[PDB]
Amino acid sequence: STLEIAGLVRKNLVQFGVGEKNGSVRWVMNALGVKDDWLLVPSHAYKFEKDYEMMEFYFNRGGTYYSISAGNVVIQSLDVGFQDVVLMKVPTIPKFRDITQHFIKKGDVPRALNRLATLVTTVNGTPMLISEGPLKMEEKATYVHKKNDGTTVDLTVDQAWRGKGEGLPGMCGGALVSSNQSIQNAILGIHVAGGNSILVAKLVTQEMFQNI
Ligand SMILES: *C[C@H](NC(=O)OCc1ccccc1)C(=O)O
Repeated sequence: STLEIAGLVRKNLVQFGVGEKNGSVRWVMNALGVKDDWLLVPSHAYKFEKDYEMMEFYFNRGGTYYSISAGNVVIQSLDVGFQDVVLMKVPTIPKFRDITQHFIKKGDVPRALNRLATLVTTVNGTPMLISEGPLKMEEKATYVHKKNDGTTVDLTVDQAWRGKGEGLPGMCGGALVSSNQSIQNAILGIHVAGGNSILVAKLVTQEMFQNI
């Protein structure tokens, strides 16, 4: 069911924060553990701020904290070009339950179209189920990202789900879950943008995990 997939997502969601060494942590959004010490996280969380690699990355797992130098996480792309969401290996994180097999297969994408979905996310750790209207797939999705100084950048990704719904700051990094039980309520991807009553999630397929 949607709810049982949501439970698996919830257990693997951690809070992602960034701070200077010896500084205060800025909690930015969610990251989703997928397998071993690998997580999915929107790279827009960190990559557009100055000297990201000199920062400390923080992972809050239910009130237990795991920090690491940004230079010591291994970032892997989902595909060629910029997709925002990346795979990130964090050596200090406890091993995650492998949920990769709950992600949609590339070939099954059409089966999630025109059907409801649920964004399974948190706002700073408080779990939320956010209803999304019948889904469409945008071959190229463009959305705004607001940086720390209030200025904005326009990001474009390949293959992003679009659904009617209401998002709030911090929900990025949550997982979109299909209402379609015939594909076992597959995880469709990762929430990257919200606004104007539209929710955008980068498609993440099972096949993408082959990239390590
Ligand atoms: C949610 C996970 N499920 C999973 O990996 O299913 C794989 C499967 C299930 C049934 C038949 C073939 C393959 C889990 O934690 O098990």
